[PDB]
Amino acid sequence: HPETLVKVKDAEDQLGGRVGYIELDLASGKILESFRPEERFPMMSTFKVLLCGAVLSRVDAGQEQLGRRIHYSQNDLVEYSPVTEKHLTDGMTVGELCSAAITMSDNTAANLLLTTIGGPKELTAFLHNMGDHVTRLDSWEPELNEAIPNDERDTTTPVAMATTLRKLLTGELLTAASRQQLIDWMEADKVAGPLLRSALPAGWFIADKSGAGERGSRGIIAALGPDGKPSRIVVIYMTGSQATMDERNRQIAEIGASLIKHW
Ligand SMILES: [Ca+2]
Repeated sequence: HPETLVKVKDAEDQLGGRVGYIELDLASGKILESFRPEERFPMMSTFKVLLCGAVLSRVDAGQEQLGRRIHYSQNDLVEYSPVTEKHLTDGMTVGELCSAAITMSDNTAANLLLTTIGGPKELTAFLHNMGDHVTRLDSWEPELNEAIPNDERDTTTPVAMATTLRKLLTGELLTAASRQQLIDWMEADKVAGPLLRSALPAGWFIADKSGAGERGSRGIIAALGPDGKPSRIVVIYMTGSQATMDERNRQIAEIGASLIKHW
């Protein structure tokens, strides 16, 4: 029931740490509402979307194919690889790898895709090449997750992430088929149910990616809107508190209810 900015500031009051929030109009790119928009937060697994953006960029350029099959071994597996650990004999295609990285937050799938483009510093270069000189990836999985403060490593700001997400989803940086593929993976997200999804009314569209980390970190990037079609981008990050997972999740779901009731 409180207005969205009030609820965001309330969430920070209750949790400690910092909460960062932006709501952007997808068609116009106008900032509709913000809180700590230019401050840095850890990205956590929300970078997996930007990673698959870079893959699809290579596909549109003729340097990659989504059906290319990648084989790997048990020695490649890292913590939290629920899809990739099931495909040791058959491997996965590049397209399956993006689906696993986005929809299940598979860490081996992300690492494998980062190998295809030459590592974290190459993802950062792709972002620079599209006009985002703020967001940076420095680490491989699973060692994003870990003790965060700060540095600037593996961080973005709400306005940078949102702007960069809008460029990927609606710009002419990717072909129409690649833009639709990226949004299809986000729509099929399986691991974000307690977050914005828990507040969404019947018949709304949502395409999202969540993140979680140490030092009270949690976040979500999402494109959503009524009647089957996305119309706004919403970015929420939090970090720096001693809050439990259940506490973090609840605050994001309450921010979500506010945003919906005041649409
Ligand atoms: Ca405050």
